[PDB]
Amino acid sequence: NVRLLTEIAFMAALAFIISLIPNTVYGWIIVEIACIPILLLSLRRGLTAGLVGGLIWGILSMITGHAYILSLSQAFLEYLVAPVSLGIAGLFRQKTAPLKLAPVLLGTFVAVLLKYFFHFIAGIIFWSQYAWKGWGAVAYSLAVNGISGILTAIAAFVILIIFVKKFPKLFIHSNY
Ligand SMILES: CCCCCCCCCO[C@@H]1O[C@H](CO)[C@@H](O)[C@H](O)[C@H]1O
Ligand SMILES: CCCCCCCCCO[C@@H]1O[C@H](CO)[C@@H](O)[C@H](O)[C@H]1O
Ligand SMILES: CCCCCCCCCO[C@@H]1O[C@H](CO)[C@@H](O)[C@H](O)[C@H]1O
Ligand SMILES: Cc1ncc(Cc2cccc(CO)c2)c(N)n1
Repeated sequence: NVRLLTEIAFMAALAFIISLIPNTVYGWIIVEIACIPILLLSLRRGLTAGLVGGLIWGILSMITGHAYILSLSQAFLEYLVAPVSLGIAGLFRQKTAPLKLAPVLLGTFVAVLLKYFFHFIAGIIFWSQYAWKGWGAVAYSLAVNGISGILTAIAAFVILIIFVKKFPKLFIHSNY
């Protein structure tokens, strides 16, 4: 389907275009608002669409050199697997009105948690040389990635709650 392919490409391109915005709170702590179009894609079109949009967004980050890349496996883990994992929100898609808020927040929560889980593992393995003085690798990664995860969920929550209320039909795909 052609409408699908193009929804996917548009939301992935929109994620990258959003990932161009300064979002650093402090050091490597970030508010990852660029996740939002992918989560929106996932919730509206289901898992597969989401994984694919996540995959596309990730490649875009890399090929334009906006990804932080220390190595093949690290970039694999953080710019393929991690953005793809947002598609997990697709398991929470609603196909029939009226749209409930609960599966939107439950899906959003779980998908960001999953992405940041992958960043947390990456922090431990590839990013510890950056840990603040006195901090082991695990504590530092939980701090950076736990906090960033939460702020991201928070922003994702604010924006999708607004969307649920003002434009609920964004989340329900129908023909016609
Ligand atoms: C090809 C392997 C890596 C490159 C990926 C393609 C880069 C362009 C993103 O995809 C394309 O986006 C265009 C703009 O939105 C659309 O014209 C088209 O519908 C869509 O398919
Ligand atoms: C919840 C998101 C808001 C975070 C914005 C903070 C940016 C970096 C941390 O700031 C610091 O905070 C310290 C403790 O308050 C101050 O003593 C210090 O002067 C200030 O540099
Ligand atoms: C860390 C990986 C997490 C994977 C867990 C995902 C399983 C949840 C799927 O259940 C779903 O509940 C939704 C609302 O609760 C409904 O919209 C949907 O129809 C139903 O299928
Ligand atoms: C400790 C630590 N520092 C930096 C990174 C790279 C990275 C890339 C994308 C998103 C995030 C979210 O914090 C982080 C990491 N995974 N762990």
